[PDB]
Amino acid sequence: WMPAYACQRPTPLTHHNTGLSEALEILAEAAGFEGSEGRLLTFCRAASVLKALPSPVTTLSQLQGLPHFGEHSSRVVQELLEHGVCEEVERVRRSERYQTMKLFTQIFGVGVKTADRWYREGLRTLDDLREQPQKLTQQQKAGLQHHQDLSTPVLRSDVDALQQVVEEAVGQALPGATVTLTGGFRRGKLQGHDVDFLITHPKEGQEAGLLPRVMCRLQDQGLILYHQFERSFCIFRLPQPGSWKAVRVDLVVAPVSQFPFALLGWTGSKLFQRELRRFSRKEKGLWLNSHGLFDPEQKTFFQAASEEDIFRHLGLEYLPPEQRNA
DNA sequence: CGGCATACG
DNA sequence: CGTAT
DNA sequence: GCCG
Ligand SMILES: [Mn+2]
Ligand SMILES: [Mn+2]
Ligand SMILES: [Mn+2]
Ligand SMILES: [Mn+2]
Ligand SMILES: [Mn+2]
Ligand SMILES: [Mn+2]
Ligand SMILES: [Mn+2]
Ligand code: NA
Repeated sequence: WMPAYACQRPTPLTHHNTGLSEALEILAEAAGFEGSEGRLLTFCRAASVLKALPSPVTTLSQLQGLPHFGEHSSRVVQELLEHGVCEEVERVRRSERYQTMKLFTQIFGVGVKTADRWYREGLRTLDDLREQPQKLTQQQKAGLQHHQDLSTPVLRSDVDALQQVVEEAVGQALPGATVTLTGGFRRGKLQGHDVDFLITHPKEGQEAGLLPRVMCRLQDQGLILYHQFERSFCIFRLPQPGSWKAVRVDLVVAPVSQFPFALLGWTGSKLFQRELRRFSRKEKGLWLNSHGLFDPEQKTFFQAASEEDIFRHLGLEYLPPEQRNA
């Protein structure tokens, strides 16, 4: 009926159970804030199952037989179906712990562990953090300074402009190098939190050394508000009407031999890639990452020329990016 | 009961 | 520890 | 939290 792994089923960007999945993703997020990766995963997977359904869930019986729905996620849905709200979800929403961990972890440079420590120290607001900047990393100082712009959704119109400037710098750093839009925008999102790009070159090995050359050129054009190799987590200065705004941009380089694996990995979703790697290992005995796919019996790597190759080597029906919105 | 994706900066 | 999908 |  409904397969158990998210990589076994199309998941479109918009769907027929938005309210139910949003509620389960609250509980998933809260689990993460408490360090319960297992519960986070189950709530994420249950949410994604609903995203993959062809019509709205209207009755509790429609959950029977759906993978990843047990006592807890079913009770959440039952309450939403009966009352329009789930008391547990609402308790989380308005809890000081949830609101503060959400606020802190959304800072670039701050993870659950840092947020939790700050919470235990009594800190609650961004200005609480600004008062004692001696305890911040440079990365967190950047995330905090730019927090307001970074909280503003990036639009598809912003993306085309950014891509043009990235290509200009990439073309100077290495003629022939290519830039591919990845992440959520490649899955069809109309807005996002950041922009993800994958860079390669058709001649294996020519991409070596490329990212520092790209970064130096962007920085010389005055476009880099912050940066820290093959992955660069930047804050770009993006022109705006009569001004500009800070935007998070990720630049990644891969040799062309690895490009299909890095495209697949950086196109996501996060849950899709976790499920795909889990499927690969547990069902097929193969080890998948954004560099390659390894058979640990033969001790060999699978050559891929396309994402389609990778799906085929895993025995999965091909899913375009717009159906990977798990 | 063990497992829960797998990297890089 | 942070970051990424 | 759920699965196999
Ligand atoms: Mn429970
Ligand atoms: Mn009731
Ligand atoms: Mn992204
Ligand atoms: Mn990103
Ligand atoms: Mn590498
Ligand atoms: Mn256990
Ligand atoms: Mn993301
Ligand atoms: Na963060």
